[PDB]
Amino acid sequence: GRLIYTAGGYFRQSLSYLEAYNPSDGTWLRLADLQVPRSGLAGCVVGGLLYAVGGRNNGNTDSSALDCYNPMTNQWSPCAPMSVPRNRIGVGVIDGHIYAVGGSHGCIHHNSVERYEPERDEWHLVAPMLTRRIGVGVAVLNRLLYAVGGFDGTNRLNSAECYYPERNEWRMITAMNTIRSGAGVCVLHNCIYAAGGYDGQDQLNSVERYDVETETWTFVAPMKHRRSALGITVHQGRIYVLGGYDGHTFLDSVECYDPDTDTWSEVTRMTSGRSGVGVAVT
Ligand SMILES: CCOP(=O)(CC(=O)Nc1ccc(S(=O)(=O)N(CC(N)=O)c2ccc(N(CC(N)=O)S(=O)(=O)c3ccc(OC)cc3)c3ccccc23)cc1)OCC
Repeated sequence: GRLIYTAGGYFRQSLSYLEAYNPSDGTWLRLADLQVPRSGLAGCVVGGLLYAVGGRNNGNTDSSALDCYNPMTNQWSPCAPMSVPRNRIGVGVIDGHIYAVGGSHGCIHHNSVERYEPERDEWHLVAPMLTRRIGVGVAVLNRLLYAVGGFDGTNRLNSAECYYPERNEWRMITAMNTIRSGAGVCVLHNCIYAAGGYDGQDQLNSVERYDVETETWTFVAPMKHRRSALGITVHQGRIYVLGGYDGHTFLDSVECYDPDTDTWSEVTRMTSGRSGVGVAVT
């Protein structure tokens, strides 16, 4: 029985909350705070350890930090920092290694990507992306890392591209129907989902599914609450989006997508509304 973990976030200030949610019984656990409050970070899991990557402390400062959380010890532990601060970062995991994709340091918009080895507490740059991307969605599919949407410092993007680890190179893939920075991007039943985000003028509630075989993006059921900078994860075959910003409110709503019925239902509320959380399941 795995939990949904939500790290950090933002409401008025950068937060240090670490909370876990149980879809079996609707309960929320309060876990050990982060050492430094952060928003705009990303979460991931490797070997049953929770990792919190990048973001910003909002002195106000973009983070190159990597911190590890052990659910068994309920303790945070610092790791090797990344080569560069990465606010509004995307991450994915390939064979127990963490890819940090894009993000920002001040006005710098990264296209660089570095890879973390837990077994060595070491980071190494890999091939840079074709596009600078901050607020980028990241999904791992078929041992390929996909980087979806974001902002390149000039335009919001509907483009997407693909990293080939054995070849260490990136190719553009089919663009999305909608422009999206700060979307929720995950993988479910062999498709990439892109939920929400910001299209340049408003926060979106549309949801597109990328089907690899056909190389097409098709819309599916939209969310109840439009949102960007949302947390997202997959748990027992359904999608969960957590919090985010809808243009005026910092949401505490958690919506759950069932792909068998193509429905979104609100399933719980966070203990407080927040944006820019890092989210992971273990
Ligand atoms: C000028 C008229 O005023 P306005 O109301 C209209 C407006 O532009 N809304 C708006 C437009 C586009 C986006 S975004 O999601 O796409 N995005 C930009 C990007 N380039 O990626 C992002 C913005 C902020 C982030 N956060 C962490 C951080 N380190 O920043 S946060 O969650 O904690 C946050 C904090 C404050 C806030 O607002 C009060 C909203 C959110 C993001 C974190 C991850 C990914 C993308 C983020 C968000 C809001 O807002 C003025 C302040």
